[PDB]
Amino acid sequence: LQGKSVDLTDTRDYGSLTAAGLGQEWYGFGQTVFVRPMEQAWQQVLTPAAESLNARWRTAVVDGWNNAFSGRYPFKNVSSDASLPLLAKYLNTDTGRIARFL
Amino acid sequence: VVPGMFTRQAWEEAVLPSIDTVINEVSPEALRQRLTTRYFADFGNAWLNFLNSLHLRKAQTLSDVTEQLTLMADVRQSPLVALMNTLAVQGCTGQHGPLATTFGPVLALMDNQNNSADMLNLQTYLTRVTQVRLRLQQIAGSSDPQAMMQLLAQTVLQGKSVDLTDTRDYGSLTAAGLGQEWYGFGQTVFVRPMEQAWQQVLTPAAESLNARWRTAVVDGWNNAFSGRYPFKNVSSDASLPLLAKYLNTDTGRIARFLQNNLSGVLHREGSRWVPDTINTRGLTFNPAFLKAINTLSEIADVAFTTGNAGLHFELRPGTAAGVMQTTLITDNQKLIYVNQMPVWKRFTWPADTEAPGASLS
Amino acid sequence: QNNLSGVLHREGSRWVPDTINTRGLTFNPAFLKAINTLSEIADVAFTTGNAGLHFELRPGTAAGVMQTTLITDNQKLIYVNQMPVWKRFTWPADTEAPGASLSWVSTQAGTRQYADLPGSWGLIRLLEMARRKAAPGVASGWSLSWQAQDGRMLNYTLRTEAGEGPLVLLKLRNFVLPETVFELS
Amino acid sequence: VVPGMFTRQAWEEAVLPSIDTVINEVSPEALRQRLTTRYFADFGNAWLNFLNSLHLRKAQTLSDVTEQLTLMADVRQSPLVALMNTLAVQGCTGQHGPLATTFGPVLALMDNQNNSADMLNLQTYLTRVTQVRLRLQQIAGSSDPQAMMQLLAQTV
Amino acid sequence: LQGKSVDLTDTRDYGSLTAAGLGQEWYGFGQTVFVRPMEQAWQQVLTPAAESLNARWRTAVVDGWNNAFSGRYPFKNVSSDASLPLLAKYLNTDTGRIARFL
Repeated sequence: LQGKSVDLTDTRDYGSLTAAGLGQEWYGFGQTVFVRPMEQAWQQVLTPAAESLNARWRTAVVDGWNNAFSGRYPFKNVSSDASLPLLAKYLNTDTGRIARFL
Repeated sequence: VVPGMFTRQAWEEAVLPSIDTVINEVSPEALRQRLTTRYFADFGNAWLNFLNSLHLRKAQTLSDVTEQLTLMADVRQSPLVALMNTLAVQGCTGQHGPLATTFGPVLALMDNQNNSADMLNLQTYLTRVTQVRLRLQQIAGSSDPQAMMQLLAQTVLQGKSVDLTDTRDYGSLTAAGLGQEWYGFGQTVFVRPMEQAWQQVLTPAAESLNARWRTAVVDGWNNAFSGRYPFKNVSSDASLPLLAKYLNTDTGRIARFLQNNLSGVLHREGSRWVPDTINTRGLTFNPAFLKAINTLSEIADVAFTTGNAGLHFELRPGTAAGVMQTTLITDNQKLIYVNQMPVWKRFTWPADTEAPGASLS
Repeated sequence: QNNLSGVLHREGSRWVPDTINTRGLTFNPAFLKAINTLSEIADVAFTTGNAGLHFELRPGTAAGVMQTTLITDNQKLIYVNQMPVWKRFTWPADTEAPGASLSWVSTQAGTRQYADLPGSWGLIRLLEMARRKAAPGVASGWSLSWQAQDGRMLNYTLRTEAGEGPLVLLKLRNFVLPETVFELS
Repeated sequence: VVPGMFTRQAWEEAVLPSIDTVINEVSPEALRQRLTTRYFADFGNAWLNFLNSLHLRKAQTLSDVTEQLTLMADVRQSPLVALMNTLAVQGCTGQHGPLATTFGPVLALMDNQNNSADMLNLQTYLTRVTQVRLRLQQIAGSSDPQAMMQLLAQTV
Repeated sequence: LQGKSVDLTDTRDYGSLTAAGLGQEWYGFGQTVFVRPMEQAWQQVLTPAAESLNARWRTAVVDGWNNAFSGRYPFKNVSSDASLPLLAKYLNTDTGRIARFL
């Protein structure tokens, strides 16, 4: 999603290089055997990896946030206070532990 | 053993010349067409009773369960296809044939002319079991501290699974869809070699999870909360903040143990901890343990709702026969009734005080 | 982040073993207990990049004590049994004589001070000599109670803002860095 | 062990006369195809269950490992060029050959004719494994090898 | 010396792993066919280390010990005193100048 040369994005850019070179007459055959069975892995490699960004967010931000601000004002209406110099380590825009996770 | 007389080679000899001897002894040429069906009813029925009477060799201790899965699922020098080769050619006697309904699903496997059957066949299954052999070869490799054995089994636990919803269920997706008359064979041809494979890579995790269940939750619970109110009736007290750090609804040391070790087999849907019907092998939970944490996660949504120990109830006094004044003091919240108009008084427990307790006169 | 770049992750606040690339490479399980403790003190006391935290004390009452004086780092708390308030302390302040001292004026005798522990770690010496327990009445509280001489108690009520407050530096008591990262056997 | 009865000297000698003893004893010259390909399909299937059976000598402590990679990639004194030599002589029995679809791939490695010039070739593996070994002789002596061994194992 | 060894546990002991496993009637031959050429090799690279370690043992520990602690109580019985903090900086259990030399 950011770089190149994995190579699951390169073989698709090799497979299409043959199939577009055939004739525009074998379109539908070149698209069938040269780019489909590589692109079929990409739709297959996504939905497990989309799950792995859930278990690296409830163990990297949420389980640090809940570990320090569970049951403090102004999250929960109680007596105690959330801690301000620890709050600024989370919600910054440059070095906060949320904005340095994304 | 199947007694012969229902083969292909016993069909080429000594039957089709033989039944025409009795034809000269109803039109006589229409004797075969009744005799063949009452032969082909009992052709496969001696084969059905043989193959539904087979078992697989009992294997244990991780040595031979690889040795099974490399004898099985090997190319031609191997069983289970040589048995399926013998079953292959006998499903074409006669001339697709007259024995279609008895050898239907079993010869629906090997053909590769099943062009729309969801493809459900034998050949993928033996490579579907050769990789459960192969990842078990690495455990048969080093296994040096007895860890890296459960590191493959930790995937069967907490949801690192991306493959194992295919390797367990393919043995059942064929046989439980075979024909239900091949039941008893389909169990011991497909799911019984696979089940003997998982139950030696799974069961030394479930006996190693219980050592990681006590030494992080229970032996801090029983070490500190034993023999205290209200787990008993003694004067000694369970310290309510340490009760809050165990059973809290999202940060306690139980809910931060299930969501770090049983995140694959155990979900918090709503306010209960339900197991998962898929992705359990069988894994048999302790039925008290699904009842224990269903009770603890019910306390935490009413008494421990903020995250710390605290709640607010109201109280309205009631009367009786022969009482004048009834006083109730709890944690320096006073309630005094002398049979006047009843008003609710909002209470709080626990209260910030230097003398916590109750008294009733 | 220079030598264990593959096998150790900075997840959240703790360090975890990376599950990939851990074939036959085991950490000493005291070492992961060590630098998860040394990165849990780091998120309570040393948050801003230097030593500083803010804990709130509320004074308490005791049988037959007229005045308790707690002084830390030239910040007073003189309590002569009035309606108790919260005095938001800080530690370690950059004052001229950092220390910690506790003096109680009895009913019977005059002012006998309980302890006078100077230095920048005066206050941690004082909370070490307490008899502390968890506080149910206030969260997140800790009802300290130093026992003075003459059988008199001095009660206080520590409420901190995050984690454990300056009780968390009493994880450092008899703390030793492990000499071995990877275990070999 | 492969049971004998299959090698190149067993094909030219004493099965080609021996097929001629049973055919005189159905048209025979058509069974001479219907018997040899039944033999050749069992010729390969006894070789594949020999070569797939072989494992590797369990070595340890970094000198037995680096002495294997001398002995594995050393022309004129090694297996895997002396093995693939005698594997090449039995991929050409018969006459390209009749079993050239079964010994086809393994004979395609040791070719080095490589008209594509980017094959896999089993050379450019023995000069690939021996540039791993030359890394492990810079390490194991000369000098201070525990320092260098991390600096390899860190960048993997 | 100090555990930079990854190879030398093989080159010294292979000469002995054969000969002392030969037959014990070839003893006297197995010593001088295998371990005696190897022992003449190590004893000419090991001896000028052990004769050069002793120059790095005195010029970091002993000649700061005998230079400063000689003729003092309780290494003698004189009125002059060994300065107890400098005794602590030598023989300390994990930071002293001996345990940070070994």
